[PDB]
Amino acid sequence: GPNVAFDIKAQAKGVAEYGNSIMTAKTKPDGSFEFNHDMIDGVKTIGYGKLTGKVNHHYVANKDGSVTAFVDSVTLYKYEYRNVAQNAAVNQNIVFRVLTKDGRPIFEKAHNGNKTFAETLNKTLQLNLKYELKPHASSGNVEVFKIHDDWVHDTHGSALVSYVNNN
Amino acid sequence: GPNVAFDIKAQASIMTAKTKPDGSFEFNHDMIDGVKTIGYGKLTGKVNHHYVANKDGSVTAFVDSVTLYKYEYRNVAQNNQNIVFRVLTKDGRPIFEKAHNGNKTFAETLNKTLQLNLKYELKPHASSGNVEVFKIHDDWVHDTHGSALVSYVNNN
Repeated sequence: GPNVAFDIKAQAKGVAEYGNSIMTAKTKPDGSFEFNHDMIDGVKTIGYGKLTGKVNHHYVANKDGSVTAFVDSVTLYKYEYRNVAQNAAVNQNIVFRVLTKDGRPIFEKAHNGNKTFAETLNKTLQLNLKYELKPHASSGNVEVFKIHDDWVHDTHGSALVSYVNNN
Repeated sequence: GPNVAFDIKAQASIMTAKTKPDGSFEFNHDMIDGVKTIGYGKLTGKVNHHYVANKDGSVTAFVDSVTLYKYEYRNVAQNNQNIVFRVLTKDGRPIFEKAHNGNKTFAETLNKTLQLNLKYELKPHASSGNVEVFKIHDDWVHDTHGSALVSYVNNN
Protein backbone atom coordinates (compact mmCIF):
# COMPACT_ATOMS: atom_id res chain seq x y z
CA GLY A 1 0.00 0.00 0.00
CA PRO A 2 0.90 3.66 -0.29
CA ASN A 3 4.15 5.24 1.14
CA VAL A 4 3.41 8.90 0.52
CA ALA A 5 4.68 11.95 2.37
CA PHE A 6 2.04 14.72 2.43
CA ASP A 7 2.72 18.30 3.38
CA ILE A 8 1.16 21.68 3.25
CA LYS A 9 2.92 24.98 3.58
CA ALA A 10 2.57 28.72 3.00
CA GLN A 11 4.84 30.89 1.01
CA ALA A 12 4.66 34.64 0.49
CA LYS A 13 4.54 36.11 -3.05
CA GLY A 14 8.11 37.35 -3.68
CA VAL A 15 10.10 37.44 -6.99
CA ALA A 16 12.45 35.68 -3.85
CA GLU A 17 12.14 31.88 -3.85
CA TYR A 18 15.12 32.01 -1.42
CA GLY A 19 12.89 29.89 0.95
CA ASN A 20 12.88 32.26 3.94
CA SER A 21 9.06 33.04 3.98
CA ILE A 22 8.07 29.32 4.02
CA MET A 23 5.91 28.19 7.03
CA THR A 24 5.31 24.49 7.36
CA ALA A 25 2.01 23.59 8.83
CA LYS A 26 1.46 21.10 11.54
CA THR A 27 -0.23 18.19 9.59
CA LYS A 28 -1.49 14.65 9.88
CA PRO A 29 -1.46 12.08 7.10
CA ASP A 30 -5.24 12.17 6.73
CA GLY A 31 -4.83 15.82 5.45
CA SER A 32 -5.54 17.65 8.69
CA PHE A 33 -3.64 20.83 9.10
CA GLU A 34 -3.06 23.86 11.14
CA PHE A 35 -1.11 27.04 10.34
CA ASN A 36 0.03 29.25 13.26
CA HIS A 37 1.27 32.81 12.76
CA ASP A 38 2.78 35.44 15.13
CA MET A 39 1.36 38.94 14.65
CA ILE A 40 3.96 41.75 15.06
CA ASP A 41 3.12 45.47 15.63
CA GLY A 42 6.18 45.71 14.95
CA VAL A 43 7.91 46.41 18.28
CA LYS A 44 6.59 43.00 19.57
CA THR A 45 4.05 40.18 19.25
CA ILE A 46 0.47 41.40 19.80
CA GLY A 47 -1.16 38.05 18.96
CA TYR A 48 -1.31 34.59 17.39
CA GLY A 49 -3.49 33.58 14.42
CA LYS A 50 -4.44 30.01 13.67
CA LEU A 51 -6.05 28.65 10.50
CA THR A 52 -7.31 25.04 10.69
CA GLY A 53 -8.46 22.87 7.87
CA LYS A 54 -8.21 19.55 6.06
CA VAL A 55 -7.09 18.44 2.63
CA ASN A 56 -9.34 15.68 1.34
CA HIS A 57 -7.16 13.26 -0.48
CA HIS A 58 -6.78 9.55 -1.15
CA TYR A 59 -4.14 7.29 -2.58
CA VAL A 60 -4.14 4.21 -4.86
CA ALA A 61 -0.98 1.98 -4.74
CA ASN A 62 0.03 0.22 -8.03
CA LYS A 63 2.01 -3.07 -8.42
CA ASP A 64 5.14 -1.32 -9.82
CA GLY A 65 5.50 0.90 -6.73
CA SER A 66 3.95 4.00 -8.26
CA VAL A 67 0.98 5.62 -6.57
CA THR A 68 -1.95 7.87 -7.66
CA ALA A 69 -2.73 10.71 -5.32
CA PHE A 70 -6.22 12.23 -5.63
CA VAL A 71 -6.50 15.69 -4.19
CA ASP A 72 -10.28 16.06 -4.14
CA SER A 73 -10.78 19.25 -2.20
CA VAL A 74 -9.64 21.31 0.75
CA THR A 75 -11.76 22.37 3.68
CA LEU A 76 -11.17 25.35 5.90
CA TYR A 77 -12.59 24.98 9.43
CA LYS A 78 -11.63 27.93 11.58
CA TYR A 79 -9.69 31.10 11.86
CA GLU A 80 -8.77 32.06 15.37
CA TYR A 81 -6.89 34.99 16.81
CA ARG A 82 -5.58 35.22 20.34
CA ASN A 83 -4.67 38.72 21.50
CA VAL A 84 -1.73 38.81 23.88
CA ALA A 85 -0.64 42.53 24.02
CA GLN A 86 -2.00 45.98 23.02
CA ASN A 87 -1.27 47.11 19.44
CA ALA A 88 1.29 50.00 19.62
CA ALA A 89 0.73 50.72 15.87
CA VAL A 90 -2.65 52.02 17.17
CA ASN A 91 -3.89 53.60 13.87
CA GLN A 92 -3.17 50.43 11.83
CA ASN A 93 -5.62 47.59 11.27
CA ILE A 94 -5.24 44.01 10.21
CA VAL A 95 -7.05 42.28 7.40
CA PHE A 96 -6.96 38.52 7.02
CA ARG A 97 -8.31 36.93 3.85
CA VAL A 98 -8.56 33.51 2.33
CA LEU A 99 -9.14 33.17 -1.37
CA THR A 100 -9.42 30.40 -3.88
CA LYS A 101 -6.57 29.51 -6.22
CA ASP A 102 -8.36 31.61 -8.82
CA GLY A 103 -8.29 34.85 -6.73
CA ARG A 104 -11.87 34.69 -5.42
CA PRO A 105 -12.21 35.73 -1.76
CA ILE A 106 -14.07 33.41 0.58
CA PHE A 107 -13.30 34.87 3.98
CA GLU A 108 -12.33 38.31 5.15
CA LYS A 109 -11.80 39.66 8.61
CA ALA A 110 -10.70 43.15 9.44
CA HIS A 111 -9.71 43.80 13.07
CA ASN A 112 -7.39 45.89 15.29
CA GLY A 113 -5.52 42.94 16.79
CA ASN A 114 -6.53 43.69 20.44
CA LYS A 115 -9.55 41.28 20.75
CA THR A 116 -9.49 37.50 20.86
CA PHE A 117 -11.96 35.74 18.54
CA ALA A 118 -12.83 32.68 16.52
CA GLU A 119 -14.59 32.59 13.20
CA THR A 120 -16.04 29.52 11.65
CA LEU A 121 -15.67 29.08 7.92
CA ASN A 122 -16.45 25.42 7.15
CA LYS A 123 -15.74 26.07 3.46
CA THR A 124 -14.80 23.31 1.06
CA LEU A 125 -13.08 24.33 -2.15
CA GLN A 126 -13.08 21.69 -4.91
CA LEU A 127 -9.73 20.89 -6.52
CA ASN A 128 -10.12 17.52 -8.31
CA LEU A 129 -6.46 17.08 -8.93
CA LYS A 130 -4.66 13.82 -9.66
CA TYR A 131 -0.88 13.14 -9.52
CA GLU A 132 0.44 9.98 -10.99
CA LEU A 133 3.57 9.40 -8.91
CA LYS A 134 6.38 7.10 -9.84
CA PRO A 135 8.85 5.96 -7.16
CA HIS A 136 10.55 9.06 -5.79
CA ALA A 137 8.28 11.39 -7.77
CA SER A 138 6.95 14.56 -6.24
CA SER A 139 3.91 16.61 -7.13
CA GLY A 140 5.92 19.67 -6.23
CA ASN A 141 4.13 22.69 -4.78
CA VAL A 142 0.46 22.84 -5.74
CA GLU A 143 -1.48 25.98 -4.73
CA VAL A 144 -4.78 25.05 -3.10
CA PHE A 145 -5.77 28.47 -1.75
CA LYS A 146 -4.40 31.95 -1.14
CA ILE A 147 -3.92 33.97 2.01
CA HIS A 148 -3.69 37.72 2.73
CA ASP A 149 -2.48 38.99 6.06
CA ASP A 150 -2.22 42.73 5.68
CA TRP A 151 -1.54 45.82 7.82
CA VAL A 152 -3.80 48.76 6.79
CA HIS A 153 -3.09 52.41 7.71
CA ASP A 154 -6.05 54.59 6.68
CA THR A 155 -5.67 58.39 7.09
CA HIS A 156 -9.28 59.39 6.13
CA GLY A 157 -9.73 63.19 6.12
CA SER A 158 -11.78 66.06 4.90
CA ALA A 159 -11.25 69.47 3.47
CA LEU A 160 -13.13 72.14 5.41
CA VAL A 161 -13.59 75.70 4.29
CA SER A 162 -14.66 78.56 6.54
CA TYR A 163 -15.77 82.13 6.13
CA VAL A 164 -15.96 84.83 8.82
CA ASN A 165 -17.48 88.35 8.29
CA ASN A 166 -15.02 90.59 10.13
CA ASN A 167 -17.37 93.60 9.94
CA GLY B 1 -17.04 96.59 0.29
CA PRO B 2 -16.75 92.98 1.48
CA ASN B 3 -14.30 92.16 4.62
CA VAL B 4 -14.35 88.33 4.81
CA ALA B 5 -11.67 85.91 5.94
CA PHE B 6 -11.53 82.64 3.95
CA ASP B 7 -9.87 79.55 5.31
CA ILE B 8 -9.48 75.92 4.30
CA LYS B 9 -8.14 73.11 6.55
CA ALA B 10 -7.92 69.25 6.74
CA GLN B 11 -9.31 67.29 9.74
CA ALA B 12 -10.18 63.69 10.64
CA SER B 13 -0.60 63.79 8.41
CA ILE B 14 -2.55 66.14 6.07
CA MET B 15 -1.07 69.70 6.48
CA THR B 16 -3.29 72.57 5.47
CA ALA B 17 -1.81 75.79 3.97
CA LYS B 18 -0.89 77.21 1.49
CA THR B 19 -3.96 79.39 0.88
CA LYS B 20 -4.72 82.58 -1.01
CA PRO B 21 -7.87 84.72 -0.60
CA ASP B 22 -9.01 84.00 -4.13
CA GLY B 23 -9.47 80.39 -2.93
CA SER B 24 -6.39 78.63 -4.24
CA PHE B 25 -4.87 76.11 -1.96
CA GLU B 26 -2.59 73.24 -1.64
CA PHE B 27 -2.49 70.24 0.62
CA ASN B 28 0.81 68.58 1.49
CA HIS B 29 1.25 65.24 3.09
CA ASP B 30 4.21 63.11 4.03
CA MET B 31 4.36 59.30 3.60
CA ILE B 32 6.27 57.99 6.62
CA ASP B 33 7.39 54.27 6.33
CA GLY B 34 9.19 53.94 9.68
CA VAL B 35 10.41 57.27 10.93
CA LYS B 36 12.23 57.82 7.61
CA THR B 37 9.90 59.80 5.30
CA ILE B 38 9.61 58.12 1.81
CA GLY B 39 8.04 60.91 -0.25
CA TYR B 40 5.72 63.93 -0.37
CA GLY B 41 2.26 64.30 -1.81
CA LYS B 42 0.64 67.45 -2.97
CA LEU B 43 -2.88 68.20 -3.98
CA THR B 44 -3.68 71.61 -5.56
CA GLY B 45 -6.93 73.25 -6.25
CA LYS B 46 -9.13 76.23 -5.84
CA VAL B 47 -12.30 77.07 -4.10
CA ASN B 48 -14.64 79.12 -6.29
CA HIS B 49 -16.29 81.77 -4.18
CA HIS B 50 -17.34 85.38 -4.26
CA TYR B 51 -18.79 87.95 -1.86
CA VAL B 52 -21.71 90.39 -2.10
CA ALA B 53 -21.73 93.43 0.28
CA ASN B 54 -25.04 94.45 1.73
CA LYS B 55 -25.73 98.00 3.11
CA ASP B 56 -26.21 96.25 6.55
CA GLY B 57 -22.60 95.40 7.36
CA SER B 58 -23.72 91.89 6.32
CA VAL B 59 -22.20 89.93 3.46
CA THR B 60 -23.18 86.94 1.41
CA ALA B 61 -20.40 84.44 0.73
CA PHE B 62 -21.29 82.29 -2.29
CA VAL B 63 -19.30 79.07 -2.31
CA ASP B 64 -19.97 77.98 -5.88
CA SER B 65 -17.71 75.02 -6.44
CA VAL B 66 -14.22 73.67 -5.76
CA THR B 67 -11.80 72.82 -8.55
CA LEU B 68 -9.12 70.18 -8.16
CA TYR B 69 -6.14 70.66 -10.46
CA LYS B 70 -3.40 68.11 -9.86
CA TYR B 71 -2.02 65.48 -7.53
CA GLU B 72 1.76 65.23 -7.43
CA TYR B 73 3.93 62.77 -5.69
CA ARG B 74 7.68 63.11 -5.13
CA ASN B 75 9.73 60.03 -4.05
CA VAL B 76 12.78 61.01 -1.94
CA ALA B 77 13.90 57.56 -0.62
CA GLN B 78 14.06 54.46 -2.84
CA ASN B 79 13.31 50.93 -1.61
CA ASN B 80 5.43 45.18 -0.67
CA GLN B 81 3.62 48.50 -0.40
CA ASN B 82 0.38 49.55 -1.92
CA ILE B 83 -0.33 53.27 -1.34
CA VAL B 84 -3.54 54.79 -2.53
CA PHE B 85 -4.50 58.40 -2.71
CA ARG B 86 -8.16 59.18 -3.28
CA VAL B 87 -10.30 62.24 -3.49
CA LEU B 88 -14.07 62.04 -3.06
CA THR B 89 -16.92 64.47 -3.11
CA LYS B 90 -18.46 65.63 0.16
CA ASP B 91 -21.28 63.11 -0.66
CA GLY B 92 -18.81 60.10 -0.91
CA ARG B 93 -18.42 59.62 -4.68
CA PRO B 94 -14.73 58.97 -5.64
CA ILE B 95 -13.46 61.30 -8.31
CA PHE B 96 -9.82 60.34 -8.36
CA GLU B 97 -7.86 57.34 -7.30
CA LYS B 98 -4.22 56.58 -7.64
CA ALA B 99 -2.57 53.37 -6.46
CA HIS B 100 1.17 53.29 -6.43
CA ASN B 101 4.09 51.70 -4.65
CA GLY B 102 5.83 54.96 -3.70
CA ASN B 103 9.08 54.50 -5.67
CA LYS B 104 8.28 56.79 -8.64
CA THR B 105 7.76 60.52 -8.79
CA PHE B 106 4.64 61.51 -10.79
CA ALA B 107 1.88 64.01 -11.46
CA GLU B 108 -1.74 63.33 -12.24
CA THR B 109 -4.08 65.93 -13.56
CA LEU B 110 -7.60 65.91 -12.17
CA ASN B 111 -9.21 69.11 -13.52
CA LYS B 112 -12.41 68.31 -11.71
CA THR B 113 -14.86 70.93 -10.66
CA LEU B 114 -17.19 69.79 -7.78
CA GLN B 115 -20.30 71.88 -7.63
CA LEU B 116 -21.13 73.11 -4.17
CA ASN B 117 -23.69 75.82 -4.75
CA LEU B 118 -23.62 76.96 -1.17
CA LYS B 119 -24.48 80.34 0.19
CA TYR B 120 -23.73 81.83 3.69
CA GLU B 121 -25.57 85.01 4.65
CA LEU B 122 -23.17 86.50 7.15
CA LYS B 123 -24.23 89.17 9.60
CA PRO B 124 -21.48 91.13 11.31
CA HIS B 125 -19.10 88.61 13.03
CA ALA B 126 -21.12 85.66 11.67
CA SER B 127 -19.28 82.56 10.53
CA SER B 128 -20.11 79.77 8.13
CA GLY B 129 -18.51 77.27 10.44
CA ASN B 130 -16.65 74.31 8.99
CA VAL B 131 -18.04 73.32 5.64
CA GLU B 132 -16.83 70.07 4.13
CA VAL B 133 -16.03 70.50 0.45
CA PHE B 134 -14.45 67.14 -0.37
CA LYS B 135 -12.86 64.11 1.22
CA ILE B 136 -9.35 62.59 0.99
CA HIS B 137 -8.01 59.03 1.74
CA ASP B 138 -4.28 58.57 2.04
CA ASP B 139 -4.16 54.83 2.65
CA TRP B 140 -1.20 52.62 3.06
CA VAL B 141 -1.23 48.81 2.96
CA HIS B 142 1.67 46.55 3.90
CA ASP B 143 0.86 43.34 1.93
CA THR B 144 1.87 39.82 2.97
CA HIS B 145 0.11 37.83 0.30
CA GLY B 146 0.74 34.14 -0.36
CA SER B 147 -0.37 30.69 -1.26
CA ALA B 148 -1.01 27.52 0.70
CA LEU B 149 0.88 24.78 -1.24
CA VAL B 150 0.39 21.07 -0.78
CA SER B 151 2.93 18.48 -1.90
CA TYR B 152 3.03 14.74 -2.28
CA VAL B 153 6.14 12.59 -2.53
CA ASN B 154 6.18 8.90 -3.32
CA ASN B 155 8.88 7.62 -0.96
CA ASN B 156 9.19 4.25 -2.67
